[PDB]
Amino acid sequence: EFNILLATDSYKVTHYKQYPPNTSKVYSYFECREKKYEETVFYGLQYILNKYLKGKVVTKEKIQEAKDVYKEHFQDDVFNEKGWNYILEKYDGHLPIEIKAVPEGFVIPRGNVLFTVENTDPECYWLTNWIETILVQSWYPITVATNSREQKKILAKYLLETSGNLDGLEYKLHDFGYRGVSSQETAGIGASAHLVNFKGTDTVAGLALIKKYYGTKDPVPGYSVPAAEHSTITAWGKDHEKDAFEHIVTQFSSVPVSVVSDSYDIYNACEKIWGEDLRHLIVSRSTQAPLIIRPDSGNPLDTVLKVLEILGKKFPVTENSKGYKLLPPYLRVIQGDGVDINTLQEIVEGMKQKMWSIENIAFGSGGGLLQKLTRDLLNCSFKCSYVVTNGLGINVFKDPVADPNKRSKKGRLSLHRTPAGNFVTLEEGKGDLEEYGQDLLHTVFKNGKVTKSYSFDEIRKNAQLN
Amino acid sequence: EFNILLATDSYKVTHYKQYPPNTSKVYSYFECREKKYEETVFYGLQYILNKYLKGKVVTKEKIQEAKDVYKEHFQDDVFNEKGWNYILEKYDGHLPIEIKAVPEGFVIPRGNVLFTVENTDPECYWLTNWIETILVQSWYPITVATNSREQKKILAKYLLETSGNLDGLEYKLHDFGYRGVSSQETAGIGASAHLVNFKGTDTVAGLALIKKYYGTKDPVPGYSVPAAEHSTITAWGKDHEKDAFEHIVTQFSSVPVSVVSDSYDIYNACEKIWGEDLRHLIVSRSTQAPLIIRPDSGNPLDTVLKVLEILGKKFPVTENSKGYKLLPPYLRVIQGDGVDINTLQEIVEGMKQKMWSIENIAFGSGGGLLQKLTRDLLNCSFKCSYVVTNGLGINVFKDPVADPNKRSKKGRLSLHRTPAGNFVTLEEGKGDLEEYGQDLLHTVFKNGKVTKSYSFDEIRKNAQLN
Ligand SMILES: Cc1ccc2nc(-c3ccc(CNC(=O)c4cccnc4)cc3)oc2c1
Ligand SMILES: Cc1ccc2nc(-c3ccc(CNC(=O)c4cccnc4)cc3)oc2c1
Repeated sequence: EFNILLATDSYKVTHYKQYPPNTSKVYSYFECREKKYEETVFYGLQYILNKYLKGKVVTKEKIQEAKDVYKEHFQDDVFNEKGWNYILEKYDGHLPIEIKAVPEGFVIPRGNVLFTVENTDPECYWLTNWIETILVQSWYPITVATNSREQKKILAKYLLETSGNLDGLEYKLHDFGYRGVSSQETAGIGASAHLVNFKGTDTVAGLALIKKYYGTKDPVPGYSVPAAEHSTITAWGKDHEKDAFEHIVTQFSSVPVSVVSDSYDIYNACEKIWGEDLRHLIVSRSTQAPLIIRPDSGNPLDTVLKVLEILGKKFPVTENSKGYKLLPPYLRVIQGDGVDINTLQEIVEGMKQKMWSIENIAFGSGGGLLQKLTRDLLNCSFKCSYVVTNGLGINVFKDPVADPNKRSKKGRLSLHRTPAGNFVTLEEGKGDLEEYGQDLLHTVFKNGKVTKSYSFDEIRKNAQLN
Repeated sequence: EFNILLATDSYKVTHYKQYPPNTSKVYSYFECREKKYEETVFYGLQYILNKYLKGKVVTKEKIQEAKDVYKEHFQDDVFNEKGWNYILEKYDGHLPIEIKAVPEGFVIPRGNVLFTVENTDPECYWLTNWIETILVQSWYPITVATNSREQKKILAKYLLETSGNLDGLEYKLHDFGYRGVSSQETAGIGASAHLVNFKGTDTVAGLALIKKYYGTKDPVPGYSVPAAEHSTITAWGKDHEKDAFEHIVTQFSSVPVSVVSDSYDIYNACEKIWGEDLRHLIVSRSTQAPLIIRPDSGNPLDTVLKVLEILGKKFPVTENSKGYKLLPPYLRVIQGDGVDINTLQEIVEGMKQKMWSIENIAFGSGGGLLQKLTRDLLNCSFKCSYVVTNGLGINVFKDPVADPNKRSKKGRLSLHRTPAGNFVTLEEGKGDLEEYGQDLLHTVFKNGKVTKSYSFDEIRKNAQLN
């Protein structure tokens, strides 16, 4: 069972003894610090609030479990048993904490406050930064959603230029990353962040998370299609790849079906098997049930161009209104190997230079989409900016001499949209002057209750592209 | 609640209709494919077996939940309800699967079979690769433990060369990565893998995982020390950094204490505050309660060298038997910023060139230790190598023409220890002759039961260095 008393950096156990005496308030904030990724999608905090922070999170058994662990962990008795018992007795195990945050799905430029945390009881000054570790992990859904959205910008640009519209954009980047992430929980978190921007996923864990913690009026927030893996091809034997292809496309004759075609020779498979031997089974397929050919090895751009060239010689290629080549509607391609934001850019530019419409292709991304990301990509950071000690408020900050990029903000913070539509974070409590509009940070958590929730539809709407 | 019917890649739902008709057996294996990191630590499978695969994992309610999700997910009725109902009725929801694996903690060279999976009921041919996604996630504990062990090799070599012994080696790489990983579950898994090689961690989640799933004869597998963060320094105000330092080292006068010293000026803190104003509180400390100075910004190597040079002018430095400089025993340093396996090598090499002993220092690693890792680092992969169709066993494999590095093995596999202590993987069932000895793969899971378990002490012994 999860125990919030055991869900922090070990050294934070010792911090209640280190603050200035008579500290009654510790006020801290989260930002994606300025160091491309000029704007970030704020997403994932609601999951953390509901799963870990709300309700009765302190019990007498959890206090004793933490006391016994930390006794051995530090070889010393430093655990603040009295502080946690105070929360258990006065608030029935509810955290005396207030959290204000920008609405989820909001797209905020780097270097702005995204949420703030402060204690609501003077006895619990130490609690604000106790939960830093749990809250900082929101870097991951933020970073997945942001990196996924940046790839949507690339796809939208090249889809618009080669087709004149954005039809099918929401299905052009498919989540392949279930096996390539570090845990089941990460898979669900990361997949849901990708679904902020797209509707195609094979990481089923993301569906249950959205349903339980955000909710959507759609039947499911993400969709997939029947498809083969190498095992369902290679199980037929090396000499019977054609029989495997024939069986699978016949089993799935009325729906879209993706067949991985590089088990032995992707180019042979496209030219001879799909393009000749089984060509009669492909050209008869409906527009809503195309064959999707999946290469999965080699240089991603060179393979895509070589596959398109081969398919263009065996199947009738037309030209769309913008003048770019378009496979017949019963034939599409997905490149699901070696795809990250960098190679995605190279492939669509390479296809455009060869006058291929992006309508022909979608992309599958696994580790590049959900795992090859770190907290340093957006510099997601949690810092104390304001304290009250013996009734005196003090604006606090760090400013390391050897790294000015690590300087943190001072005092009580607020986020505002200027009349020109820019964003500004006001420091030192200057938001009290009301020079701008209302503070964009709203109370989402207070004293054990989630006070403001967003549906997955609202988040998707807030995160739309221009 | 976890539902194994929803814990797979979406497209695997459709694979039972894609295998050759009358397929009764699908046999698959896991390896860290060939083409640094020449040997891998096998760790983490036992966690997956107990938490996700053992016991009654199929219920009628879970079948209905999966049926509803996949109906909307595919906009189609493709879910294999009949196959999962059979397992519920025939085996009381226990998976008819056998898994054989190398003992956890074993250090195996790349390109060897690590575990195999096969169905034990011919009706459940499809189940072997259904659970590929869950099992492939063992890449993460394998990769964390392997990458952590390689850093232990680097530290051991330079600690031995600069000091003549290995004292304190198991505390030279401390886990700082709780906030920098993608989820709570990842934190526990990754922290436990690091503790295979070291005993210093602040990611508390690793302790509970080891206690629940592996066990150790000591009360806890990992330890930490009291330490400050920037907030317990900066909360005193910029003009009172000295007062914060004094308060913290006095609170923790009899135990080791780490004080982050770069909030405003690391060089001022070492030269003026630690080196003059508070020097009398440091030189009086015990050898078992040193002050640990923590820089946290700037170039990691240059900052360490500049901090050590400053301390050498204010504190008595000796030269050890090997000829390297050594701080007094009441004063140590931890570099916990910008550390991964690459910068760790550069720092200890840089310290050696300046004649500084590794005895002086430990390293904290966060994202670099637990998050900046992907499945392609060791090429952890799961592939079907053997099937039975119409009573005929067929050795199957993939072999993409454009990437021979992705070729997979053929037939039934076994792992053997050579007389010289090497490892060899025999393919095509050729392991039955036992020319070098018994198969090192042992059944760890069969028909819903974990049949072989290892303690964390056994794993640590298996994963030790030469
Ligand atoms: C033009 C166009 C538009 C939209 C498309 N959607 C797909 C598509 C969706 C789903 C899958 C099945 N999943 C996998 O192959 C897989 C592989 C590795 C790990 N996990 C899953 C295949 C293809 O292709 C499209 C093409
Ligand atoms: C020579 C020597 C040997 C062994 C040592 N162990 C430490 C040491 C252990 C633990 C902590 C406290 N944790 C953190 O500072 C922290 C920072 C970020 C995220 N999470 C935690 C400090 C220092 O210093 C050593 C020095």
